[PDB]
Amino acid sequence: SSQIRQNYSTEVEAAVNRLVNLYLRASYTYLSLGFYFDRDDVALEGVCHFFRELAEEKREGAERLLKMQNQRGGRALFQDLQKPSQDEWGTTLDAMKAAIVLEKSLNQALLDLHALGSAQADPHLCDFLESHFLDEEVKLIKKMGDHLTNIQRLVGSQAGLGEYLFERLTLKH
Amino acid sequence: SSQIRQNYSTEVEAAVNRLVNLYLRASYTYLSLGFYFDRDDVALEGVCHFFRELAEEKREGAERLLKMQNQRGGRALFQDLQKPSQDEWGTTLDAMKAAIVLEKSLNQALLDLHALGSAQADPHLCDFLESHFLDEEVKLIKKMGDHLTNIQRLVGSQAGLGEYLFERLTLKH
Amino acid sequence: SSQIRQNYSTEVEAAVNRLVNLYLRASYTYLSLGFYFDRDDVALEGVCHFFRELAEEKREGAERLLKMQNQRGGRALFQDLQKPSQDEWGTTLDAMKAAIVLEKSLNQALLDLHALGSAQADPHLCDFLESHFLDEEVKLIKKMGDHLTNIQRLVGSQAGLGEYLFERLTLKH
Amino acid sequence: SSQIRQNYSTEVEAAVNRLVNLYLRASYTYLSLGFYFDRDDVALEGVCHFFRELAEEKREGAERLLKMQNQRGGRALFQDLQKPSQDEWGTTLDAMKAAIVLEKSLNQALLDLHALGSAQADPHLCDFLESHFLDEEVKLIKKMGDHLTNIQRLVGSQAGLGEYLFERLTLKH
Ligand SMILES: Cc1ccc(C(C)C)cc1
Ligand SMILES: Cc1ccc(C(C)C)cc1
Ligand SMILES: Cc1ccc(C(C)C)cc1
Ligand SMILES: Cc1ccc(C(C)C)cc1
Ligand SMILES: [Ru+3]
Ligand SMILES: [Ru+3]
Ligand SMILES: [Ru+3]
Ligand SMILES: [Ru+3]
Ligand SMILES: [Ru+3]
Ligand SMILES: [Ru+3]
Ligand SMILES: [Ru+3]
Ligand SMILES: [Ru+3]
Ligand SMILES: [Ru+3]
Ligand SMILES: [Ru+3]
Ligand SMILES: [Ru+3]
Ligand SMILES: [Ru+3]
Repeated sequence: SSQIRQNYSTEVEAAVNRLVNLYLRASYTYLSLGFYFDRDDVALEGVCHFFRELAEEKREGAERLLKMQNQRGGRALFQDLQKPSQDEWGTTLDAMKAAIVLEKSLNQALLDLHALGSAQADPHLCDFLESHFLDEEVKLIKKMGDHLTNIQRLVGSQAGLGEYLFERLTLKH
Repeated sequence: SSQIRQNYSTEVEAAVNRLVNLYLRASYTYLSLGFYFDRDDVALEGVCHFFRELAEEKREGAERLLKMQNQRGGRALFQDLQKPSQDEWGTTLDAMKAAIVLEKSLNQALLDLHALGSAQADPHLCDFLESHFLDEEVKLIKKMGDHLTNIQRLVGSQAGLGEYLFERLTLKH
Repeated sequence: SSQIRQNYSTEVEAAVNRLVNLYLRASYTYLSLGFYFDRDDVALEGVCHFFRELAEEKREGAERLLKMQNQRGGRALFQDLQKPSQDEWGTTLDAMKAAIVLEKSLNQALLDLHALGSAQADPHLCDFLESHFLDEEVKLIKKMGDHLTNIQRLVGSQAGLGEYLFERLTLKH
Repeated sequence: SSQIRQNYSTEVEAAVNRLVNLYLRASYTYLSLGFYFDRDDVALEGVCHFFRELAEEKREGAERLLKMQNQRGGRALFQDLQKPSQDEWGTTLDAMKAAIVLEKSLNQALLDLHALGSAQADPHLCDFLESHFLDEEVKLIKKMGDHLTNIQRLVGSQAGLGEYLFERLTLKH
């Protein structure tokens, strides 16, 4: 059973399992994005790398949530990971827009869980998401917004040229 | 416009701009305090340094707030910085009392903003001020209270002697 | 009072206090410029950094002037810092033009003070501004003129592309 | 004779020789001050050291002036060094007041020489005193003013105690 569970509602436990699924789905979406930019007919290494980095970050988030679930005496329950929404992701601009939409959705889910935990009187969950999730999301979304603005400025006139330059001069390590 | 703003009210955005102005005004007040203690007819180096340190700390606080404003998709709006309340600051005791009053006012403004963000359901702002502002203020106010007590104990009898000794033995690096 | 003041007119003392206010206002303007280029819908890091660097340089200038004021036995008097002339600063070209106008105004104020000190027979002030101010201004204005020329050359045709390239290849550290 | 003299008036040459004599006399005064504070019935090591430091600084100033005299093709002419104005120098307060009076007199002599060189159209002399003399004097006079203020604050009530504390906590290395 559990010998440790204290002040941890079934509602929060369920919400945490949903958040795990959302973070893993986000990770899977970023894996698809990464390999799309690795196609020989796409071939934007900086972009591929940006998304592969995010795949790992999202997986790490899911893992931290699962660790927290066990620390509180809750029980992890996994669901299917739905395949990403697209098989082909278009331009770097299209991809960055999809990424922002995805991150905003995770952020909203975190805000929904915080509003649950506060309604459940759960201070620990509240300082857990605080912390390794809400702040990280804000910073990442700002970075993505900065990127979108730069990508948009570079769309001429000459979209191909701009796409190459962004990958070379902003993204590539 | 902004492509990133999420769960960030116009009320909080305005409050953050006000807090920026308050921190910069505090920085300006500490600049005035610092140079006052640098006067040849005042000449208390430890005291000058204590206040110049605080001028930089307050400026840094304003800058962190401005960074947060942009991270959330809010827009910085600057107002005039009102000149400090005094041109001459009296004794080290007078100056330390004015500093405590000033810090208490910043702290109260932070508490007012936290009470706004909670009423706005904004967990990120709440863990932003938590964090790099509320705890810092508490520690600084305690230090100032400790200093005031020591300064007061040293006021004889022989105020000049006590003022010199505090600067030499507590404040001076 | 002062026990040290020698060959230091009330007119020069007042002029120095005005110059302090001008340098601090310039610092505040550069702070506004810096955070504008940090907006998610502007997002030009090299430009943000260029202006934040200048904010610190101008503050440092004000501080050197205040130190000199006390060394001569004059008394610092602070005035309000007027908010910057704009809330939004347009393009990198607009911003660099505003910066040049601002620096030229500081330079003119330094030239006005030198012409005062010479009319006051004050050699020390004359070799103080010589020195840490006039030469610095000339070098900075030349750098800004160089930047403006490069920015202008890059305005096509394709203004977005040129703005990105200047930030990436000239400004960004 | 000289094969190098250019734009160097007999009036400036004479003024430089007078300044040499003034700096050497100041050095001699500081030597007397230093050894007075070394008396077994005075015994203030920090004070003795402060003045012995100044004796060396003033001698170094005289030497720089003599070097400049030869660089310009002028001819050094030495006069008697008048013995210092006092044989006993009283308290640290009395001594610091005498030192400030002495430095102000050197500064005034430098200002008189600058006003000569400008009336002689001598830019080199003007940037020579600028430079290794006028700025040094301003800084030293400020330091002395700071010291006087601290000494005065310490005169109770209990003059002996204050004199000891200043020597221990401000002056002594
Ligand atoms: C942040 C980060 C992640 C992965 C790498 C690889 C390319 C070594 C570099 C930086
Ligand atoms: C905390 C602090 C800040 C500034 C200094 C300067 C004097 C080096 C030292 C310590
Ligand atoms: C000149 C200068 C000023 C600041 C920095 C930061 C980015 C380290 C670098 C260079
Ligand atoms: C500035 C100075 C001059 C002399 C000494 C001696 C005591 C070593 C130390 C410092
Ligand atoms: Ru790859
Ligand atoms: Ru990487
Ligand atoms: Ru919370
Ligand atoms: Ru100081
Ligand atoms: Ru310090
Ligand atoms: Ru809170
Ligand atoms: Ru930045
Ligand atoms: Ru830099
Ligand atoms: Ru000049
Ligand atoms: Ru000795
Ligand atoms: Ru020494
Ligand atoms: Ru001159």
